[PDB]
Amino acid sequence: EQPELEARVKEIIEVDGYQFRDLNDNGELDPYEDWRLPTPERVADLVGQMSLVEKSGLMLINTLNAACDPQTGEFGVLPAQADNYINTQHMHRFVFRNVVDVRAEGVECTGTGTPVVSPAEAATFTNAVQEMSEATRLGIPSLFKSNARNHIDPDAAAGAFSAFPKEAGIAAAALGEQARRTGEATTGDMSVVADFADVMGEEWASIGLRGMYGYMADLSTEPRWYRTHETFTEDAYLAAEIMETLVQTLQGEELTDNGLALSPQTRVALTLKHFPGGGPQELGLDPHYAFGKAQVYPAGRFEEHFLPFQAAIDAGVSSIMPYYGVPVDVPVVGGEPGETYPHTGFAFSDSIVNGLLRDQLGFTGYVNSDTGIINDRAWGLEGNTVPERVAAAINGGTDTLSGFSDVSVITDLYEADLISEERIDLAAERLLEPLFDMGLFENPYVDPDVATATVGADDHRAVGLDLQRKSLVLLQNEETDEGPVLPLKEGGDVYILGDFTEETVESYGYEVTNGNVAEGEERPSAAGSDYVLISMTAKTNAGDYVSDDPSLGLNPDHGTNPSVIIGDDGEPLPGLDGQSLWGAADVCVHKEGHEENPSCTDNRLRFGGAYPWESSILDFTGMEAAESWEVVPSLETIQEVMAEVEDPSKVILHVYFRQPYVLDEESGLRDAGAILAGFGMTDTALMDVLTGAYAPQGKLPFALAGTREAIIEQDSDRPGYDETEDGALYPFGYGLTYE
Ligand SMILES: [Zn+2]
Ligand SMILES: [Zn+2]
Ligand SMILES: [Zn+2]
Ligand SMILES: [Zn+2]
Ligand SMILES: [Zn+2]
Ligand SMILES: [Zn+2]
Ligand SMILES: [Zn+2]
Ligand SMILES: [Zn+2]
Ligand SMILES: [Zn+2]
Ligand SMILES: [Zn+2]
Ligand SMILES: [Zn+2]
Ligand SMILES: [Zn+2]
Ligand SMILES: [Zn+2]
Repeated sequence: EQPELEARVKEIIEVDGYQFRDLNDNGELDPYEDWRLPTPERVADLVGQMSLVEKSGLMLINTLNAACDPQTGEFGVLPAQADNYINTQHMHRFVFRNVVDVRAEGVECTGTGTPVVSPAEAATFTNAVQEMSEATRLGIPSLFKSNARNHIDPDAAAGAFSAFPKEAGIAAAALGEQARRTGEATTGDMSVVADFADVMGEEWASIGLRGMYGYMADLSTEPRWYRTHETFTEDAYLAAEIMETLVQTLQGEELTDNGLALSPQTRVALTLKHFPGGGPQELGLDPHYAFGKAQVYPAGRFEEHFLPFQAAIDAGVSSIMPYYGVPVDVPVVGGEPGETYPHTGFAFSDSIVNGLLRDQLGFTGYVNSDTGIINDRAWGLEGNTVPERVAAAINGGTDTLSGFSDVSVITDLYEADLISEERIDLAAERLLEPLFDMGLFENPYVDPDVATATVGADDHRAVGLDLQRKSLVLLQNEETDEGPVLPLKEGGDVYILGDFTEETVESYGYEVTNGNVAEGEERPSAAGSDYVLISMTAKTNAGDYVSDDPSLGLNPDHGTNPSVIIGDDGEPLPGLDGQSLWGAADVCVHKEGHEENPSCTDNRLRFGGAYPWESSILDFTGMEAAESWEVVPSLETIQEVMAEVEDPSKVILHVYFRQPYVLDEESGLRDAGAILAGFGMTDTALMDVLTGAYAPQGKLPFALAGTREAIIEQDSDRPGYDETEDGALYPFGYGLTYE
């Protein structure tokens, strides 16, 4: 039963014949160093031994990236920041953001930016941090978190994390496999999600990356929200099933007496994101920005949106991250009638994070804040000081704060008696508990050579390729006089436009003319082609946005922000009276804080999204004409190319529905011979299905509209379009198949 032990600074101590690590270096087996004691008794013994700064340092989590020594020429070295974070801020949680991949020959360690690190180099970096954490007085280990890594970027061998379709494609593939085996498409064949999660957990754990910022349980019920690209589905029951499988596969199925799925077999502890559900954004605008503070619920579906989180809580998820949106007129769950959650950001609401999440939904783990939101994105708290903002989060129930690297911030709060020592301790118990249950006090190191053998292994990449082929959804397969168009015929001339690699397409045995020409040069005609292959999407370009510019945010010609958030002080929040200019909600204009010349929080729309006055343009014709949207390749070119072939049924459209884009009848895109929704796949996965080596089997995990009107006109918290006039062009569950 002796758990494997690894110490590279502290000494191994024996007692009762068994072995242990002396992380305190007292020479005695302190109870917290005893792996046989129950974990609540271990933490009780360790928190009793820590100073307030040490316990306050657990409430911080910040970026700690691998570094490169420009003279040593070695990658995977501790950066400067590590010593400060570990020994002075007493931090034990970090975000790992380096890309893991094999650098090309000629890559020199330019001391600038986050270097690309190989799997073995990441593992050595993570081990180094763990060793510094072992050198700490109480040698508490560290935990790294990361955003998702196993997904194809649809706008871009061993060594990198294995590549799967985007989250929505995982849902599409799961639905399609249930449909193939039972003819139905509702809650999905979670065997595909467990197969995905099994690759990720293996590769993540092998580099010492035992935590995640994710996955996202948010529902794609509002199509104008730019974050729909990171959601699995619009259907809460499918998402809840996905969240349950993710937790059971990435964390164990072994739940402790405290209800948390945490064992030494936990490969990745999850921090579910955007509780209680950031999907229903008003006008699709996102809370990262002052104009988009509001989350509205016209169909009364607030309970449906936290349903996925419930199933993950019930499965034993380790951590929860609250969003920064303001619930507007949401009936408090388990409360007297007429009561509405305070018009304050969830990240600051004691009633959501302690009441809804902990008391009503039963959550026993710890709560982890989001980044870049506590100091300058405290909605409902624009009048407050920055320390008051921080105390509202912590007393509201948030235990660790993301993007904070100065422990003096917490102790200044405790000194100013804004936060209690009892709180700093309750936080410490919740934050220390997973480090014990996951076995990190016994062995927090990983073997770097095994990382080379694991990250991107041949079988792992085969599973991702499998899911890519199964994630494609055939939306339209016109039947010619000759027969179906998509099972492509062997041989023929083929015109390509968009992100097709010409040689991989030639390699299937086709003569290919390449429509993708530089801007200046001339583009060959598509006349004569037997098939036209177009891979198309749309992106934002909002980087010019300035809130205080009279041309932009203060431009009356751009209309007014129709969103109204009435504060509990009874006066509207600045700029959110329903009658202000789009840039009026930003602090640099309202200036309702304790800083004289506050900087704008929305300028450049750094995080994504369109110009707010354009966030309802999701049809391709409109996007082509909009200022902050771009169709790629331009819809003008697509339409020329579709004219040059005298039959539009020779056009195959591969569309990446980053949001639920509208194939309007004006665009002509619905006259193509075939239309497919892709969520990220290699060119050979795509050509495999189009050529009939594999048949398409995936189903849409969110409905698609056919009218600009249905987009404006659907309920932000409701899935589908059935409540709209024009309705859904394609519903959830829709999937054609080669017959
Ligand atoms: Zn000891
Ligand atoms: Zn100190
Ligand atoms: Zn294993
Ligand atoms: Zn279930
Ligand atoms: Zn976030
Ligand atoms: Zn005091
Ligand atoms: Zn080894
Ligand atoms: Zn081993
Ligand atoms: Zn493997
Ligand atoms: Zn040829
Ligand atoms: Zn032209
Ligand atoms: Zn035709
Ligand atoms: Zn909706």
